[PDB]
Amino acid sequence: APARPAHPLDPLSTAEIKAATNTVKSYFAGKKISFNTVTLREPARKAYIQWKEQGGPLPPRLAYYVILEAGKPGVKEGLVDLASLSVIETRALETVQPILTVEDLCSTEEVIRNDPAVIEQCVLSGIPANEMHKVYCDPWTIGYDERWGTGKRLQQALVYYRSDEDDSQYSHPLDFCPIVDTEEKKVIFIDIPNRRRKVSKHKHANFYPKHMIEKVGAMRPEAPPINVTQPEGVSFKMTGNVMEWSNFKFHIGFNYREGIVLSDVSYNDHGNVRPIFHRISLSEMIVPYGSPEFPHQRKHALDIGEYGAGYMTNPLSLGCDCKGVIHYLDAHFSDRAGDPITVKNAVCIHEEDDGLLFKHSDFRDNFATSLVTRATKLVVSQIFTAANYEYCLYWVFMQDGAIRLDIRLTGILNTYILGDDEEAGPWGTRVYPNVNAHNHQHLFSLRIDPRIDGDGNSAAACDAKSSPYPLGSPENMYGNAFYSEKTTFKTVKDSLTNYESATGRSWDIFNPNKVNPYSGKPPSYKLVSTQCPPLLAKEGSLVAKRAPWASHSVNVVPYKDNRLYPSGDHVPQWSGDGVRGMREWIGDGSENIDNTDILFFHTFGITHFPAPEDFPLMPAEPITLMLRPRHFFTENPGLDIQPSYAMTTSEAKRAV
Amino acid sequence: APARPAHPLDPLSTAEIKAATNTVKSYFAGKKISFNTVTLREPARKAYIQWKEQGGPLPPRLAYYVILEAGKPGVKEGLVDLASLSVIETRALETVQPILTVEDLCSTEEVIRNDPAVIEQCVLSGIPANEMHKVYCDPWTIGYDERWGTGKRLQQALVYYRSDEDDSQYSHPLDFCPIVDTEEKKVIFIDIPNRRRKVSKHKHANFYPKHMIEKVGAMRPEAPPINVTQPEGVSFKMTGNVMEWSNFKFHIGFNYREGIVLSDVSYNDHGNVRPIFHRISLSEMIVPYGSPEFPHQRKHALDIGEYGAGYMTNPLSLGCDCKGVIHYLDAHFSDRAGDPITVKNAVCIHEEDDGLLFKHSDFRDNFATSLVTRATKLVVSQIFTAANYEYCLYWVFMQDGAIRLDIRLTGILNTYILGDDEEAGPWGTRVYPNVNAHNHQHLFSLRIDPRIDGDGNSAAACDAKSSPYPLGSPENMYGNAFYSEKTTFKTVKDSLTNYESATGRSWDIFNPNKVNPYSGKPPSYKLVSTQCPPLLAKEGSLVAKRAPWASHSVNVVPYKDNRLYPSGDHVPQWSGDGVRGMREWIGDGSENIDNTDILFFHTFGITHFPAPEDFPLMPAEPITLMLRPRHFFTENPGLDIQPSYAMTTSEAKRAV
Ligand SMILES: [Zn+2]
Ligand SMILES: [Zn+2]
Repeated sequence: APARPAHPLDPLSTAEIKAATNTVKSYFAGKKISFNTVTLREPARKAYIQWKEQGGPLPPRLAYYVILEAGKPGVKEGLVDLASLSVIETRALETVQPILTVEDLCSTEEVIRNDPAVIEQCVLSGIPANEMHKVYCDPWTIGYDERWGTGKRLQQALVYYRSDEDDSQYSHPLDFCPIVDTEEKKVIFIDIPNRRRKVSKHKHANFYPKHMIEKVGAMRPEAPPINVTQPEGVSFKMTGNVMEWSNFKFHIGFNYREGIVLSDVSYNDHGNVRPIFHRISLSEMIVPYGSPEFPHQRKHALDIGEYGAGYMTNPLSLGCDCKGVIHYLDAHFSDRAGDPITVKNAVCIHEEDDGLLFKHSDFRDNFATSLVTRATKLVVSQIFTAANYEYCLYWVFMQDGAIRLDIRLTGILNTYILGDDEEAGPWGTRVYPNVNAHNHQHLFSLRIDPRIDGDGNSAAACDAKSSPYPLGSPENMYGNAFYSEKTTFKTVKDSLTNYESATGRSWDIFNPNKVNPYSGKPPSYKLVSTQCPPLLAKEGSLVAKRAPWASHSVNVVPYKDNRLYPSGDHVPQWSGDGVRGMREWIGDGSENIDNTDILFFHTFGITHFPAPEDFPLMPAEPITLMLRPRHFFTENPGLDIQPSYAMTTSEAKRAV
Repeated sequence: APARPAHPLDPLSTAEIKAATNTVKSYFAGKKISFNTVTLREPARKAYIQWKEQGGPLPPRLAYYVILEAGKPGVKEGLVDLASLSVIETRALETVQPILTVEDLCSTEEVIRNDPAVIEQCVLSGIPANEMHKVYCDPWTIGYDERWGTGKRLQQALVYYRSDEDDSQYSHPLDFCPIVDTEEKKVIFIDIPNRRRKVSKHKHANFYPKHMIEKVGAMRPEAPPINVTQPEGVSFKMTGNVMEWSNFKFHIGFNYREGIVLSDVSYNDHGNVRPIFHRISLSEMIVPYGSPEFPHQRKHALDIGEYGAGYMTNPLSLGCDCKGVIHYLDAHFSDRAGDPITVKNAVCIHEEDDGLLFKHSDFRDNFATSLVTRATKLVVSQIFTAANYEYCLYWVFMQDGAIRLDIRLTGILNTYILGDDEEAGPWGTRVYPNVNAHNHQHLFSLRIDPRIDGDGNSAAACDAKSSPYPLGSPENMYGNAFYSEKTTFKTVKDSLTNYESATGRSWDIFNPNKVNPYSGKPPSYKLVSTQCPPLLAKEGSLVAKRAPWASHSVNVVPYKDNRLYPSGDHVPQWSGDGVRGMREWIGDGSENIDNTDILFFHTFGITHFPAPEDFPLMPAEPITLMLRPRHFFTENPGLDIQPSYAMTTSEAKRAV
């Protein structure tokens, strides 16, 4: 039996992973099985909390596994109790398909390169059979194809051409789409368009220095350096995966799917350690493309559920992605064979200056009376690559007690071929000759398990509204009166709400069992999110059905153990029909969500209309949302931070 | 005659100011006059452009002045031609009141302190007559009071109490509001509430270290330092007021009213110097409070037009407001006597790291193939104080060609007294015992004079929309189709539009006389603004009438010289009745704004619902909007920037 971790929420160590896989291999003795997922099965919320603050028993270390068996359809999943090295729970799901690992994907390219039918298509497209080594493809989930359901594990290959291995293939997509059987490693069908478009005869749109030197005249001269040094160390303190900074204390976890997982978040309010969130993370996402033409409906990847923000994460060291005195965390997964794999520097932690926290000067002595305090922020981040795109995720903690999620989208646009005399139409943009970048949205589902100042929470929408009384009335004589209308969700159905520019809507997550001694309102953390696009895909569409959580900016359901993934546990190839995930949690919409243990799922993101500026490599596009304490504290929580400058009125006078 | 400036758009030098005032004093020989405003009268748009790019004549240096004459009502304004030292234009406006200078304000406090009636009120409120030196007040424009119109120049004093000079008076407001005659320096009336509330007997809510040490236990220990050094200098180049950075070239101007004014903005697109904006700045603002009770309707200050972001600007040196290798600019105004006054380090310019500009790695060789380029941003900023509040303004230029306006709101909440058994009701929040922070909005009017890739521009609203075709139709089989609906404004009336969350609305400012050779769309800069609150004050209200521009997120009118200030040139005490400012520019809404010289006024800001966290000193609240190039360039404009890391596929292979 492997050693227990330091903390119940720590990810499975490599030893625990081996232990888990050995256990499963034994249980299925004499069966050819392969490992798709071996990850920590977190303790029940209750167990964790009791252990943490009621002297409760240590929760057992459990490992969740997903495997495939040669010749058997679908998958098998279960739990391994590491202490006793045994399978304690197991079941077979023959009509489902699992997340696609790098091994499942890193091999599709070679199979299409060697497929006679694919070769014939390349030849017809203008690439001779002896140049197949110049043909490339990004292996995608087939998403969903009614021609096969989950009856076969499939991938669809978006084909591209490289004139030279160092080229960026995206300026040269081919017009067809092979469909590959993941287990059989072979092409079973190829979607061929009615209107054929042969390879672009243009130069590739490249972005490395040597390419740029040839493209524009030369590179710009290296700019004078901007050095950031922390000579005396950092203010934060890492103890294992536990972080302590500016009164915040939380556990930094990580898994193959969600990537970073922040847990057991609390704030030390001058000795009174107050809980804020039990768990927070990105639980899923979907990038629905808007071209109605076949087979483009199959482009609506749920990167988190179908590839995994953990599995695709970039080793952060080299890129100079994290500037300053960094603290890194590695990630551990399992490979197909059940052996632990490690991706180094998967998460980086650092703190950086963030301008002014607050300031105020008295005009009376010409601002000689003044106090200025600079702000510093705690950043916990990762960068993962979903084939063409790169998602930079930054969890930010601030000195006023706010928590923010900043995402920067970069990488390369998904592209499809465009005929010389073809208009990108209303569905896409011609960002380069013969290149069509299709419209699409980038949507994310933020999962918040709150514990605002303790247990028993509620949620509400807050809308700014003018007084109902008219101009000239005794109640609103000059018609300037306005207030905040708070609608607290009593039932799940009440929470299904969207962002509203008309009222500057924001959402409150509060503890109705307490009151702020000054304001009289319950302590709360307010979600201030504005990049909340409506789901453009029609109701009842493929996209709307497989991502039921995306239809509303906010979804609030009662807490239940293991309610993590909004689009179900096994996303690839699910048609979206059925009661699972968010659709299951919502139920008939009648369960109570007022003053209980609740789960708050927020949908945010952007609607991406490509433009030449995004090609051939896109400048980082920002996305952000934040949670601010409101009525949580009785006053600015950062006033005990040493001002960077401070002069009292009496001091200014005596100073001459 | 004073020496000409280096650049036609430079602010009046101190010598030019003296010259202007001497000239005016002479013209009004034998009259007791005082100077309210002496500032640069910028050259006509045409003149400037012709001079700049057509070998046109140098525009004459002109100074705009506003003066008062003892015994005469209203003001007198005109122009002085500096070259010939003479008044070339002049007129009297007897029914208007001008912007309130620091001199006009710094004296009201003493007049109320010595007023018998005010003293009586203080005594009734619980402050003995011999402690008047402990009574303070923030001198405000009366805003607008139907009892006096513009017939008298008035101020209203928000009264406060300090138990000790080093206290922050805002925890102790008194219940009455004296009304002072600015020219006569005397109290002419006092608004007294029906329900009296005597001074708070609570301790002041203070925020200096000594106060905090007494309040909480002690200050936190100074955190390890975070040093930012630029050992080899900066990449930007300042030539007078002209800035050159990352291909951007623009003129940094500054005046008593708008504060920072960025002009003649262009981008060097590999030798092709392309115009973007002719002028950009904050042209006005309004902070309407939402308590209907008298006399709170008078709280809707237009800080820019009634006090001036220039006049109230903070000398940036000391506070450690600008971190790193800074470049400063001083500001020059005139005092009542016509002598030049200087506020040092009014504007600071610096560049700082801004994370990743872009990145992409190829999963094929496990991300060994990768390119990462860090971003650096150019920041031009100022901080001004409007009595209780501080506004931090940051004009940001980025390496992808985007321009952004970041504002951080800090300082102190406006407060009114609250009775022991009085509820802050729906109009405010009790942020401290006996303290009521009224609801209110912070609204700004961004003024953009575009020249997108040249002359002749248009504007349009862009809305994301689902295909009108239904799910299951040949046109939209799977119902995922969506596009961008562009409504280009033909007439002024068409432009009166608001932000719409339902369509993720954004606005385009484009040049309809050109096309992007790849996308086929006109080059443009897209306004991406989301903090666009609707004006809560009722239609026909005091607030709605004096700030006609605030009713819509966007206002587009034809260009005319001297169309700067949306609420008129002389804002204090204007009732809002009349055809001036934006109401005049809009006219009957029928003038053409399609492919001409246009002016784009954007309303953005926040709706502030106070909470204890904001008191006694508020943590900086963010506000931002940006203008991105879309179809302006033919590809990512920052690709010729040296990557901070780059490894080619062929390089990765040979690297072993
Ligand atoms: Zn995109
Ligand atoms: Zn405010």
